[PDB]
Amino acid sequence: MKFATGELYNRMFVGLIIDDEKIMDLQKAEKKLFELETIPGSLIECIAEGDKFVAHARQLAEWAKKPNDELGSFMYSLSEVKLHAPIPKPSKNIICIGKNYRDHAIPEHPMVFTKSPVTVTGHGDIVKSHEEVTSQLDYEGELAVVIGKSGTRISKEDAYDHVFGYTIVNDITARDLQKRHKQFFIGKSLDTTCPMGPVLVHKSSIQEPERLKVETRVNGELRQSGSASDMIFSIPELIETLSKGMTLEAGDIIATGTPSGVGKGFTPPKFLRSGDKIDITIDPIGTLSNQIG
Amino acid sequence: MKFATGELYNRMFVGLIIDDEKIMDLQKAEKKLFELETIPGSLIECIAEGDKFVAHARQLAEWAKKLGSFMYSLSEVKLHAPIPKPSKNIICIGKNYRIPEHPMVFTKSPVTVTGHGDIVKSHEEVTSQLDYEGELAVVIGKSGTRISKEDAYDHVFGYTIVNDITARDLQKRHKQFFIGKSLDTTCPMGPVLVHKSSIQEPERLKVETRVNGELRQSGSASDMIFSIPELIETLSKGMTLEAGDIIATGTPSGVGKGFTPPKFLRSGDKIDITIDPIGTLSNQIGLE
Ligand SMILES: [Mn+2]
Ligand SMILES: [Mn+2]
Repeated sequence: MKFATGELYNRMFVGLIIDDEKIMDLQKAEKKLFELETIPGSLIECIAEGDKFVAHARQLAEWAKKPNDELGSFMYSLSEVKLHAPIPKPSKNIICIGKNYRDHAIPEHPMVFTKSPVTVTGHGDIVKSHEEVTSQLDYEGELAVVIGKSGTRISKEDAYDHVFGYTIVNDITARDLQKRHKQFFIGKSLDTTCPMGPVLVHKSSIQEPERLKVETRVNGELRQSGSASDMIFSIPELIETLSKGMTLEAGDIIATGTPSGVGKGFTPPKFLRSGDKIDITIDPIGTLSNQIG
Repeated sequence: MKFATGELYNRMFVGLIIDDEKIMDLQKAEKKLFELETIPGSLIECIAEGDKFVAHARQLAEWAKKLGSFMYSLSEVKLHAPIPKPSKNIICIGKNYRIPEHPMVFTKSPVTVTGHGDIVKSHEEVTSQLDYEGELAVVIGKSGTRISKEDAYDHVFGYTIVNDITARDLQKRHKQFFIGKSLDTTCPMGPVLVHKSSIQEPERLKVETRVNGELRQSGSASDMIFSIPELIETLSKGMTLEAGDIIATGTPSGVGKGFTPPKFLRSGDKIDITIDPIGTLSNQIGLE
């Protein structure tokens, strides 16, 4: 159950990855197979429909396995399709956790800040180097959770009820602008500094998110490697705290923090330069790859 | 030129305050006077249309030559926040009155946003250190990046009032201000959005806050450490500002945390923030 926002011949569509060489255009698939048009035009709208959207999508996928002559019109090879961020335009800033792995800091309450929606970009998209502004761009591979069901004062016990699914984020950061403005917003909210994707995997496919593992490579070289079980604050705890006096809405994105291995962490620090390739891998979400322009 | 989001007979509409007891429903006024329907349903969408929307609005207002129908008494209309649902978090400046060399910048979630006359939740189980902050807010009317200070005002639509209500304990607890700044209903905004053509000298704007009638805050925009053009310049240095983006430009001294015994907000407290000629933003703290 891997959802995505794809683009093909100047149409943007909500897709479902089938086997990982094919993407189904859900609106067009619904139209041929069920002669219905109910599936909305964006993944955030779909997320708001909840479990029934996903059930509908499961059924479309199984009906697409049964033979018919018009596959080419709603089933496309991934090679031919540009993947945008699963949610190209969040309705609010991405909620980011700071220092949530033990050796990254090297915290009794979560440190929480945000990235502007203007940061959001997709798999394969160029990240601006922003050579005026900063010479301390840094990578941060993270597990992102997407809220699927609005709520406030959500307890830990039912936190996963409010989760839709998981994606990858690269929380790219200007380290000098962080220090300069004290609060992290400006250094966290440069244009194109939030690669997201390549897909949004529904939680029904990830029964054990504690066993999720994030891995970051820079120009092929492994930099980060952490496990979600090592998080200081678990996903349920973050949801409990975040929602204590605030409403979490369908489509809200929480970046749950980066492990150690960031560029600032090294003596000589390793900041990003033009041409650098960043690949972040979390199975079974896949790999989020971006290049510095 | 005072724009507003009003509610009447269960419908939300983009309005234009006429005298200051009447509000014109722009969509319905367009429909009667020109028999056209082009004006979008929200003020943020209207802002994105730019100068042409404002010109259109001027013309509708003068074409009040004899009303039903599309002209209503303010008495009859609920005023929401000019922009009920921002497309991103409200950009907030930290200490900008009184000594930083660079602006301290953070955000409030859109879920904070509420209107004139709306109840702010006390959030008694989360905090007992709710505090008020009266501020001048500037609304971007034309997107841009690397905006210079010289043409900063070209990217400004207009001005409103914000009350940047803050939980002071949650601020300290989470270091970064997001949590303590983004409790539900803690961003009263309005009562109107005055177009810049009606202000044009925002340096002379004066903010005043009263709590249960008692004057607490009183600052002038000329005393701001970082002026509006400078904030726009630095915010947009590597980042795109979009039409509809709201910048809260900081509060003067007089906040509740500032007093020995500190004065935090409790159930029943009335907060009135006045900036002429935008008017008065009034809210009450709700029950437990
Ligand atoms: Mn991070
Ligand atoms: Mn403030």
